Amino acid sequence: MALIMTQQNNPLHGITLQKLLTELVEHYGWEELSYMVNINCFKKDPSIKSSLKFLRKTDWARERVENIYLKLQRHKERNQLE
Repeated sequence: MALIMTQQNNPLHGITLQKLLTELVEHYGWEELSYMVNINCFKKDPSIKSSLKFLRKTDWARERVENIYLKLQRHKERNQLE
């Protein structure tokens, strides 16, 4: 969708883990994720659905993934005032 959402509304004001990790694979990739999170998962059978389930069981890894998305946010276009 080239049509960008030019609205003052925030359609990303509450992103879930599933969507979050997917965007990390889209904007970074499995390599960066596997390097920042010291585990053999993103470098083992690169699968979104599998990685999600792994983050559910290995909770601390999930918390790392969220922090990785925050790394993206502090480099991404910061929404200005109202």
